[PDB]
Amino acid sequence: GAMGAKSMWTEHKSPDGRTYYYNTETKQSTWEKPDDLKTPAEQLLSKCPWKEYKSDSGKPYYYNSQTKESRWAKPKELEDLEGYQNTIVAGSLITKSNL
Repeated sequence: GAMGAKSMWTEHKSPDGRTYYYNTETKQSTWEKPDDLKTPAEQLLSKCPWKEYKSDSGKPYYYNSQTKESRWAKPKELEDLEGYQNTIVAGSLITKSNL
């Protein structure tokens, strides 16, 4: 989503709960989350070494892309990101180029 584009990506779930994404325009299929369907914060999270993913139980776990470490507890580094995620919808960073 981009407040105009319809993304053109669709989410589908196979019998075992595993998900794949389908682009209705180009008919491309991918097993990874498109950047278009990542919120600015999610894109930010994707660029920081900690990322959140959901287990089939619905329980999240946190993976460090740099050190390959995995923990069930929230790292403070991401907490500072979580605080910033609240800030996005209360500031409009897309108009940071405007006074």
